[PDB]
Amino acid sequence: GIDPNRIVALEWLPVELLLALGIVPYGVADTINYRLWVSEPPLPDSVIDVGLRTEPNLELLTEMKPSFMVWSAGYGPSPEMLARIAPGRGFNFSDGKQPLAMARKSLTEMADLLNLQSAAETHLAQYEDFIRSMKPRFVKRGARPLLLTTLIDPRHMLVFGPNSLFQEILDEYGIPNAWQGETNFWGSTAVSIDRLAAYKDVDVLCFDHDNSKDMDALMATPLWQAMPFVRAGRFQRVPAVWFYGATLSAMHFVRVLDNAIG
Repeated sequence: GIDPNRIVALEWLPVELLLALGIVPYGVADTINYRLWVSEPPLPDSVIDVGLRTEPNLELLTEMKPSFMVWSAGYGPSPEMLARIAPGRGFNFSDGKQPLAMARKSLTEMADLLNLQSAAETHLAQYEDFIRSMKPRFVKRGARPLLLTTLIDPRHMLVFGPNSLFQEILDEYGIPNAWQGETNFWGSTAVSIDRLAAYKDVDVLCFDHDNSKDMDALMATPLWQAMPFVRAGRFQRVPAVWFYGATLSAMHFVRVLDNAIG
């Protein structure tokens, strides 16, 4: 990916890989929603918005002449088509089981392409040290399971399972994941609100994403007010954290997790 000042990121996973290595993306797809869902690593104003991750402005990309383009494997435009625009590389979010293990491989992969091998090691070290250092902030709690969720719309809640980005973190902190049901490759699944009522005694965190009107609707239903974990006083709304990112999203999760139940 030769010129490090002309890299265009078409998905938020590799944006995060670039930022962790100190690169300032030349262009990034959907900067508007990035602010609502990822929020962290804010993107400098210089960054050029190249459209939706699913329908990027191909005209713009062509005019921009990126030195390299990065995206997420299995997501968005055809990689065969993108490769026709400029040199590029697709990155894997997971192997279907451990997203963070993949995140560490992707970071190394990206760094080798950009010859930032040292920057990647320093970061990976900062990452592993941070996760370990926070461990004692969750020694107090027991084995009460934790349910990680986010509201898609009043009728569907996403729940993050065993193969989600957050699992390795929960595992390291000795926090059982309340969700042991099915999940997609990305580590989540959408469930109707009633399915959440099955969780009598658990702590629940719900990541916000500028959806107060939606949350308001949900919390106004008799079902939500009847929710056992709600009445138990175990429900908490927390700030947005990208669930399909890498090491930066993982550390962002720990800070949010800390503030919520640390």
